[PDB]
Amino acid sequence: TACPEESPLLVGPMLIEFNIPVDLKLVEQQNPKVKLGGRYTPMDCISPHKVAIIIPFRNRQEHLKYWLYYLHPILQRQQLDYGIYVINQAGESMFNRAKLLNVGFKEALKDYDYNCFVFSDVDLIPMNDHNTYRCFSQPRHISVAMDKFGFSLPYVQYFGGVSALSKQQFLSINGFPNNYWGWGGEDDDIYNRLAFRGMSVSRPNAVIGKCRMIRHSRDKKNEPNPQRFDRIAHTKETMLSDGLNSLTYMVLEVQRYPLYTKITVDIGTPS
Amino acid sequence: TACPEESPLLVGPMLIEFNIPVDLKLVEQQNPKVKLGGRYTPMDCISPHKVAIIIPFRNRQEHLKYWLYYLHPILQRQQLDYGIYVINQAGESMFNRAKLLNVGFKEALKDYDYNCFVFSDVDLIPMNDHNTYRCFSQPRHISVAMDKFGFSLPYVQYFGGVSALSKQQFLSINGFPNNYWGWGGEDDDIYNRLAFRGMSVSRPNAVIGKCRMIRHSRDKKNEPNPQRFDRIAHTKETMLSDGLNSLTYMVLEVQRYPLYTKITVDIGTPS
Repeated sequence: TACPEESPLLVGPMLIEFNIPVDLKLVEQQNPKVKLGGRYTPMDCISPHKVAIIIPFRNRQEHLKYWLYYLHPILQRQQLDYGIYVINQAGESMFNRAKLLNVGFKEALKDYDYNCFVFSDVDLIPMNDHNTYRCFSQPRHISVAMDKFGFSLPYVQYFGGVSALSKQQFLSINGFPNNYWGWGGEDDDIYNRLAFRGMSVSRPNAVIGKCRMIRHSRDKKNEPNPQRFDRIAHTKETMLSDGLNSLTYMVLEVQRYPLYTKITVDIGTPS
Repeated sequence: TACPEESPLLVGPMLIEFNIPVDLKLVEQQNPKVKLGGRYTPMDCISPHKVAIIIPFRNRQEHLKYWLYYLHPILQRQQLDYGIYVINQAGESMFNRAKLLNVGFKEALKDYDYNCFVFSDVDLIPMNDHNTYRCFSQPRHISVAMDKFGFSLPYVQYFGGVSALSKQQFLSINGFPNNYWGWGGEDDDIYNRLAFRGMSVSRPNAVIGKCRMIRHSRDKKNEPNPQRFDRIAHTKETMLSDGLNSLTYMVLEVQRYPLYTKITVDIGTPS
């Protein structure tokens, strides 16, 4: 007992494809050590990383299937004491990614003394298990080089896709904004919060930080290079009042599926 | 003694590549006339250009190596009485480019009566030595046509990458902003400052002003045009109070390497 710096099981570069539809009954089968609700704890070593992976969700059951298929194996290989949480937005009104992420943080803590949080879109898979889904000395940007972006960071302050913050780092910035409702920029806002609290972004190199975007059918088109939203005055101004401390929502239901926990919640409408 | 208008040693178009790793011991060897700390003064003619080259720096030792390897010989070929300063951000908070540049200006003057300042990123190399690293009648934008931007200027008000200002011109604008803690637009702010102080931008032409960006391995893919942030009103507002006259920092260490001067500084956190 006492986990090693790096993990022995690391396979490094991996093959990621989406032409092979999958069955969750299968992933369950292939990932036996994974207890109810998507929980897994190393049975040999003692991991210092209690990670809760939060996934903003809404009508992406297919993406979720591929996501679970790839990540569960990877995560156990990284020797992580982790849990999976799918925060499902109940309405049919604007999607609110950031807010669902805040909800995950709060809900997950009701289950375990997690000290680390990975916020991941369902449609992203890491192509190299050296890209550890854990927290670092500074906030982590994991999805650094994405196939949909020519494997190139859109700009240095891009903090979208997959990231990780320790409980401390997360609290430090008052969580994430709840007021971006799918208008875009919340991830730029979150980056602003980090700078204001004197933190910076820790990243893996562009080689191991390569990631695939779940897009079956033959899609090779390179998604338009995203721009940065300039709302720096706005973050400094609203940061302390929009976030964890202003977070309100109703848990409509909680389902402990074999491979993950699914929390359906009502988070409101915008105004 | 008494230098000439255009240097005789000018080679013109040059070949710039980064597939051949370099050793600084070699650059020392190949640039013998370069005194401690990266200082060089023409031994024949008398140069009117006392130029301090300032480089914002942090964990880019490799780029520095290529930068030194190409620039040192180009500078001497331009017959500049110059010195190299790498300003190293000691923190682990958001990188503050412009602030480090201000520190360079102040620290370099403690060494020599420089009357000209070139501010350059480590990762840029000029592809034609007719693009003199000196000051002009108006502020100079040197890196005019960069390979990764398809050798075209991103926009007429782009003033990023490599530029030069006389002490007077720099002083005139109260140096550079110190408050842009990584969210960008600082170079747009600087351009604004110049407009406000009755100056305009001077540029070498597209051809002689071509530059390469240090990108080894094979990141041959064309880069996204740099984003222009609107800060006009903000600059009018804050220019006089944010800059040289508000500059605070602690010099943690000064190292006189053979090919350059390295000053590690603590420049604080954001607020």
